[PDB]
Amino acid sequence: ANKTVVVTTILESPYVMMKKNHEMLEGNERYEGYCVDLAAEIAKHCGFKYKLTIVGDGKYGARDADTKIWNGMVGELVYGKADIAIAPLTITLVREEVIDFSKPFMSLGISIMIKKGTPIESAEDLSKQTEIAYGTLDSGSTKEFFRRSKIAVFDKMWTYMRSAEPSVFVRTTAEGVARVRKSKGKYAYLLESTMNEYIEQRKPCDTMKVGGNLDSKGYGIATPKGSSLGTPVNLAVLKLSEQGVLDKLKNKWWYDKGECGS
Ligand SMILES: CC(C)S(=O)(=O)NC[C@H](C)c1ccc(-c2ccc([C@@H](C)CNS(=O)(=O)C(C)C)cc2)cc1
Ligand SMILES: C=C(C)[C@H]1CN[C@H](C(=O)O)[C@H]1CC(=O)O
Repeated sequence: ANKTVVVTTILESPYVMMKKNHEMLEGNERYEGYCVDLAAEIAKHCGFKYKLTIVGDGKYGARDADTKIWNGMVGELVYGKADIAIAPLTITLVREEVIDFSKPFMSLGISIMIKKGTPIESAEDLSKQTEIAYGTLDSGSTKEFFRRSKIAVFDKMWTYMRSAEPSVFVRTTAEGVARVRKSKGKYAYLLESTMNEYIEQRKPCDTMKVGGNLDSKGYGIATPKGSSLGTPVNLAVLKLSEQGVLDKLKNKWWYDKGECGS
């Protein structure tokens, strides 16, 4: 018999956010955003009931080198705590080895956020100077990209970042953004282009994304390996793409009510 599907996700604007009047509400109704709408669409097209839950440890999914335990949403999937993850979860080799990803539902790449006026146009620009500090989230796919890169510029950047004092790493998107905004052009933040483009359209309208992306990848919906949900979820993602629903949802949550003009 069908059993209610436990969705693991995480608060990250505009993917999942607490409604302002969330306290008056209950269950799935508490939340709003791109991934909330997407979960509704997937569930509709797969014929399942579901429960949105916020990941306990606030993490996306990494493996501890010593203990080999997976944390975050990937962890919830691997250890049987959740049946599906619907979040801006980057498709990576290390994650795909232990869970299944759908086809991607959104494209992104690592990108550069600056406070307007910062004299930086590219990663190379960043790598060749020291006056403007720059960094990434303290863990996640961006940091791993830098840690593992053999590309000259990116190698030089990682070498700088891992040793910079005080730390150039941040714990949350909100923190990286606040640091850009409050550092008077002396901090640039390396983050996924999706969040970058989102932030650029929000007041106080004092940041921007500069240069091309450093890589090209996607977010995927994740299921435990061998789940019966894998195939229908994947097909649902293809369908939503082809029906224009993914485009409509990204417009809805990024641009339709952009706050920095046209
Ligand atoms: C991690 C990498 C292997 S990757 O991200 O999967 N691909 C790398 C390559 C550069 C790339 C990167 C991103 C995309 C890409 C293209 C489209 C989309 C959305 C809009 C729809 N995805 S879909 O699979 O094409 C669709 C028909 C459902 C999402 C991601 C396609 C290819
Ligand atoms: C917001 C976080 C911590 C997530 C979102 N996608 C990446 C991931 O799935 O690891 C992380 C961002 C990043 O690494 O820039």
